[PDB]
Amino acid sequence: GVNAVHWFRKGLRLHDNPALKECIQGADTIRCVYILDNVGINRWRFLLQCLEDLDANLRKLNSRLFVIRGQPADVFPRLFKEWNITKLSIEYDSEPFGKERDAAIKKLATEAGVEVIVRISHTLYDLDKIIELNGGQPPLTYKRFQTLVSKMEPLEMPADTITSDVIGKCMTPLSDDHDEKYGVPSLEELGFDTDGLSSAVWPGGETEALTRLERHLERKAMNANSLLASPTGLSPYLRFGCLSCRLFYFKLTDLYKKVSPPLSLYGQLLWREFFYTAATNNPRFDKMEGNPICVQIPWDKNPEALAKWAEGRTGFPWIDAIMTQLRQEGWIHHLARHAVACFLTRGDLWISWEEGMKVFEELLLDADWSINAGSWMWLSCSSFFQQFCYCPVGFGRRTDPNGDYIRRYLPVLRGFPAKYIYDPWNAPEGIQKVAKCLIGVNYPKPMVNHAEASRLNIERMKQIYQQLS
Ligand SMILES: O=C(Nc1ncnc2sc3c(c12)CCCC3)c1ccccc1Br
Repeated sequence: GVNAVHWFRKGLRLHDNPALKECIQGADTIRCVYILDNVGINRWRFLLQCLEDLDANLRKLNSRLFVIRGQPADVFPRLFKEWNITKLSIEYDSEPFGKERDAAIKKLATEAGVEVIVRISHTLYDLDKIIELNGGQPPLTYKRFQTLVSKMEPLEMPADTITSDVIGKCMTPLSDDHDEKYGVPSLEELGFDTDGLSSAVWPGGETEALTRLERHLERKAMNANSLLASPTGLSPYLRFGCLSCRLFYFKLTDLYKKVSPPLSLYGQLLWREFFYTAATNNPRFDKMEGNPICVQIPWDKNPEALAKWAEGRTGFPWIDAIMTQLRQEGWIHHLARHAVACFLTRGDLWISWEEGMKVFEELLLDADWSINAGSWMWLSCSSFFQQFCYCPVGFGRRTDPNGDYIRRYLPVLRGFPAKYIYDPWNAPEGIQKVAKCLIGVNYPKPMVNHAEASRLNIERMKQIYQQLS
């Protein structure tokens, strides 16, 4: 009869999944597949927990998740024959590399005779309609984007959650060896080293996401504490699709009327849509050269300075603590991202924003390709009509004067008083000795003179924008 596959990539959830809902209709069998292809261990652990949660939720419906390793263009032809498939569904991917992959798979599926169901559910709106309304090009200012959104039609209701009623007569063929053939692998099974690993600060999955949403909405009814990961934080769940942006939007509206909302209510989701809209028609969005919206800047090439930044060994505790929290947990505060991005690019190291993007792509759980690239251009003054220097000592000191953020992520500095915790090289030798941390030995000296470096770099950027004008 009619055998369907729903292909999970993003949208790792059973709620608000219109592609999966439409795939199930009229189908006699359904199989949900995830296909495993610069990704760090925290990202992999989050994804694997998403799949684990997906699998457990499908088992409640007497189904399972099918995890396959391979290239989709190799794998789907085999699957189409093995399972006699005539129906394939995906959530639409607006990002240019995902667009490219999906057009190839659609071609393969058509040749095989498989119909392809594509549904928008990872963004609030159809990005093509926003671009058409703005005249064929995405807006490069948030204000114009807000003007476009406010003209759009009201958001339709989120798709019905995949339940037993929705499934109807559809079923999943099961085998007793399913885990051996198609199980969700562990990190070690992928070859990752997990010896140092601690329990995840950000456990993946739709169940965690929906639990966090309820608690977030109840609570809603920077500062030193806000630097720490929040139990009600939602951005990794949005990036992976564990939490629908449309469901979040609808819950926010509901909360507002219980307590004509302004768009700033939806600012977290709208800012995400903005960068997705900017990226979708730009295949060079993640590059400087050949990118039509990116200012050409002669960035320095310095692998050693780049490695010090990436690994949190700059000798600036504020910067190093942030980069350490990012590496250990996969999330840092919005304003912390400003601090380290400025240090790497226009502020201190004059290193290309492309290098920062690569590091965040490995480490940052909530950093979608479109948002990561757009953000690094934004904060390096390379696009979005942006023309701007954070201080790598003062910024931390003002935000967490007692320095407990530093002591949490750089324990070698714990003995230092608050007076020197953000600039330990200024501490007298006796204080360094009773803290048992000599600067330049147990913790590195500052890699750059900030005042000299920032002053020169401000001049360089000013010359760039004088050349532009
Ligand atoms: O987290 C980031 N970016 C945002 N993520 C969500 N919402 C928003 S609004 C907004 C930004 C943003 C960044 C630029 C200013 C306005 C980020 C920052 C630096 C490097 C990579 C990333 Br992935």
